[PDB]
Amino acid sequence: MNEIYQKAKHIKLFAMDVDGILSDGQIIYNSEGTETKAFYVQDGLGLQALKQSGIILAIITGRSSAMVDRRAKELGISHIIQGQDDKLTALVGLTKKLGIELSHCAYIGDDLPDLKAVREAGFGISVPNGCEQTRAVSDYITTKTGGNGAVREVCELILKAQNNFDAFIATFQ
Amino acid sequence: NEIYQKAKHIKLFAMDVDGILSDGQIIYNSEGTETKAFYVQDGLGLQALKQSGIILAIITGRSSAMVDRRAKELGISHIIQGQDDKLTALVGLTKKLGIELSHCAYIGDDLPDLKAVREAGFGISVPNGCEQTRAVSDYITTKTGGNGAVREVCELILKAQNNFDAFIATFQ
Amino acid sequence: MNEIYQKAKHIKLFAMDVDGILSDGQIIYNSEGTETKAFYVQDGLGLQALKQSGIILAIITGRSSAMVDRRAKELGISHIIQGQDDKLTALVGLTKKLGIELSHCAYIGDDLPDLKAVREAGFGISVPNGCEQTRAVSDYITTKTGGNGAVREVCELILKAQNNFDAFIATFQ
Amino acid sequence: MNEIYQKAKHIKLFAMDVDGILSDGQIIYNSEGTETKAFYVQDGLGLQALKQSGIILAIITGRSSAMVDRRAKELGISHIIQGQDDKLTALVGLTKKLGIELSHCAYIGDDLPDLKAVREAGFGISVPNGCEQTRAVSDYITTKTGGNGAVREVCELILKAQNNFDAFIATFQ
Ligand SMILES: [Mg+2]
Ligand SMILES: [Mg+2]
Ligand SMILES: [Mg+2]
Ligand SMILES: [Mg+2]
Repeated sequence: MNEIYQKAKHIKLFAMDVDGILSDGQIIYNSEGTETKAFYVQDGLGLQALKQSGIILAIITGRSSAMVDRRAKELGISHIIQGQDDKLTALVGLTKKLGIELSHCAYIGDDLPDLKAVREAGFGISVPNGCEQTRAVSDYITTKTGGNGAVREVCELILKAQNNFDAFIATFQ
Repeated sequence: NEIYQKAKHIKLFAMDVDGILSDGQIIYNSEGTETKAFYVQDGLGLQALKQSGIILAIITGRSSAMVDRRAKELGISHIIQGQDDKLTALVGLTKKLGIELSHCAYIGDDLPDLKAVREAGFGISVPNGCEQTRAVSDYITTKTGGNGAVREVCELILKAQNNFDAFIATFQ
Repeated sequence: MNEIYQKAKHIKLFAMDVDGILSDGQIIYNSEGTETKAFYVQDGLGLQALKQSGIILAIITGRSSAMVDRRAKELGISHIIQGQDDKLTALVGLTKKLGIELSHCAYIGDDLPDLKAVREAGFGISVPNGCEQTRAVSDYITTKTGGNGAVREVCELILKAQNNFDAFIATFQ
Repeated sequence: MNEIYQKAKHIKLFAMDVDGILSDGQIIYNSEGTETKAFYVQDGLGLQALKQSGIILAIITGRSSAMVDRRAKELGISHIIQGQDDKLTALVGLTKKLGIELSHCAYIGDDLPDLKAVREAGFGISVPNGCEQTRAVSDYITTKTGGNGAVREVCELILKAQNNFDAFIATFQ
């Protein structure tokens, strides 16, 4: 632990990849030209509690979709960078816009495009379903899988390492 | 006998939706539609609980036509949507049905479900559920949510009430 | 173990439950009131093969749906019985219509309403995902699960029992 | 795990089955006549990397749908054959239309229609969800299942055999 917690303690921004992280990775099409994407419910409460404890939420995704716009809005995710292959540059751009540093950003991804941003963020996360190279470069690997609570699990970890986890639990107790 | 005694006197069984009746997936498409999946074997269990005289209810923080439909075809008379404070709703039910909290079962999977699982006469959770709800529950299912969790529990309550073998005999 | 083949060798009618057998048990709804159901692709080739060796196929379900009609018609399943509580009566009513005895009927099912039909058919089949009572009265239980190959495997098993499997494989070699 | 690298060394075309390879083999229908098919995100980045290494791509499937077109175009798959059960016929047709030896063709599939093309290609591949006959005929079985990164797995494998794996990764480091 130790190193993980200090990295997580100084986080002001959590920035997410969509496919493989917020969803399990299925790109779903149908015979009328419609697209579908699945998200996990427990991820929703975790993100909410990070917003309310003071952390700014962001999405950086290489694909563009309405489903992502619809989920981000309802979740209180504030910055939505769609159609962006270069994750680092978007993350650096938010850092200058919000007036923080890479060291104050947490980043979670699952594939090669995320690699630099996971490497250069203060706290870089990946998932079991994530590829070999991106996992080698991360400060933490989740126990749960993309679209099955990987985000929630890291939400609770940042909350713990900020001694904010009990405030959150107690509102339901 | 710990679990069987708590369940022996259930007069109403009430349920969370997402994570319980579904595997907790929330599905959206590019034309503004939402989708939810349920498990067939749950329906049979729930219907069997109905027939023995147990009242059924749903209490969920989200809101959808899918939940109305499933509940209608399953004889679920109390459908409470857009409601995150599960314990107030359940107590609201308890009183207006003329029953007690000790005669209530409630199954749930996340923190909004905590207090209701704690205060319900028979509190239930699931493997996929979080640790704080689970620590507070009288029983945990082997099968996951949207995978027989509810059916398992339905069978549990019937056995407790001397009603399982007779339900089985209807299909023999 | 080998009592299994004598049962399988005189099958002229293979009748299937739908949910838990042709599907994994997911009943799917949406906000426009639509319903959806998933089928396994490999089950097709196996029902195609049983139909070719001269076996007549049937579906008995306590549930409606045009999805059943669509899948059934693409596999050439002639007899489709939907909205049926009592499967055993449906099955028997179907044997009288044909020149068939219960002994020449195979039937596969996952839950209690399938119990009598699985028990009285000459070759009753169930699945790892079926309830306990239905499994304890079947003559065979599949390795693969509903909507994941249960049907294909039992299709292969009957073909082997009727000396039609080896000829069937060969056509793809 | 050594015979595989030489077989793959000379591949100038990777051709693919759809159902059971690019998807998990679910065939999805709803009550408005709409068919749905699911794909895997990490496969795309695998395919475009191959295509960028100078390898032509192809699909050969027994079914027909708008989804396969939408996905194939999206991933730069130029040769798309639909409504064809003779996979070995179609592939040969492609090999001679493009002027390439069959020893240079890699082909992946899950079931019996695929078995001849798998066996006769310079690099035939199957997956764990696939049948026994087609598995026993393949040069390589994937660890990852159809619709869950099987295509991505082989994609990287071909790159490693061709000495383009390192250059592919560098672009994200
Ligand atoms: Mg991703
Ligand atoms: Mg829930
Ligand atoms: Mg069934
Ligand atoms: Mg196939």
